[PDB]
Amino acid sequence: GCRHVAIIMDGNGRWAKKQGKIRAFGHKAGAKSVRRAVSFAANNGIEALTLYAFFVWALDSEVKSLHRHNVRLRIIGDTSRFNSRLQERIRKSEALTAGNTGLTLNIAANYGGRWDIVQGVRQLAEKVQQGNLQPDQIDEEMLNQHVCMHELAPVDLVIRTGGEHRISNFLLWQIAYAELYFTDVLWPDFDEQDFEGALNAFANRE
Amino acid sequence: LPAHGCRHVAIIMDGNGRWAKKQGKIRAFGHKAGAKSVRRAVSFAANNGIEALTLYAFELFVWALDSEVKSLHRHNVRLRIIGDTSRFNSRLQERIRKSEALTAGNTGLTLNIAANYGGRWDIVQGVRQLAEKVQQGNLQPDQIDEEMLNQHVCMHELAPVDLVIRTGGEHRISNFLLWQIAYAELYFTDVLWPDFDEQDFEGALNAFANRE
Repeated sequence: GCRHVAIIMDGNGRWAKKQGKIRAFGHKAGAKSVRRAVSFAANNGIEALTLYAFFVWALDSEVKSLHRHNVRLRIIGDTSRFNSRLQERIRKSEALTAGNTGLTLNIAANYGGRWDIVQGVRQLAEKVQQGNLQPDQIDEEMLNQHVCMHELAPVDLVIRTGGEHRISNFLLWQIAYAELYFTDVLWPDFDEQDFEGALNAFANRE
Repeated sequence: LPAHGCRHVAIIMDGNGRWAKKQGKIRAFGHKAGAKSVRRAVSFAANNGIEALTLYAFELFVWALDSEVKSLHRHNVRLRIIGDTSRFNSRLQERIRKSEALTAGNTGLTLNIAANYGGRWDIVQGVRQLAEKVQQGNLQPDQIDEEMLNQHVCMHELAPVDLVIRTGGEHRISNFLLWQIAYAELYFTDVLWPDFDEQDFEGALNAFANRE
């Protein structure tokens, strides 16, 4: 009954080094593993897939395919300091797919869980400053409404590949009740079997 | 300073109910065994250089506060209650006040007991404090950053949480610490809280040391 999976994709670098290859080769294999995880999620009725790299062209090449697959693409994180061209391509890719009803694919870029919260806080603070909001009126529901992804199903499952047992300032507010699944498998090795293994762990919690 | 490199440990103490059920006893017996395991873990932490231990109990809190406080004070433990205590009757609130004041000067372990606590709530009360200052005119919206919000959430004056331990088999935070665990090692063991002892605790610390 897994609706929203988030994944910390760790291990690209150690994978390259184990293969006796340069760091870039690990990334090439990482992108493959992303494609395969995105397909797996859409094929298995998962509503949202949120990915954290722990892109310049990765966007422009892959977007039309995602669109045709009825995938809704979103970038979460601080894109404000990205160059204005890349910001505009992100913007276009988002608007192109915004009406799609299949898998929502969130890519975290220059994202942090504390930053995420702070952005919502600044918004509420702005409302307070202009008299439209009393301090004592602020509650979890309200703050929940201006942290990223508040319009999607709650994060059910966090997967972290690569062996570390940490959130590392990924989603924080959102993972309050999420199943947390850690595997030593390196991200480029992470396949459909590993993904399903994580999904069952969620299943066997309940 | 200590070799395991762990300053602040937080524990979700789960499994009292299952423990009791395994032995054909009602829940209250698991709670009794669990209290014993709290004392044992407080002692272990104090004797192993840990600066702060933070416990999440996953009206009975009343009894505990009474009997345990004197023992804590005599072990030079500094007791703090984190969580929404405004809801409590003015007399339980009072016992909390006195317990804190009595042990505030203590230089050993700082023991934080989470009562009516939630991670999101913790964040929200910090945001209200900032909203207050905004409304007063003292604070500008765009001056709010992470470091500032950090200074308004529970336990900001103590070392960051290095290690979260959850006993009892589940692999989730359950709205325990959220802001504060951004960088913490997360350690899950199947051991039920009443059975969780010094070697289990030592095992978790060693795992933290080795995975750093």
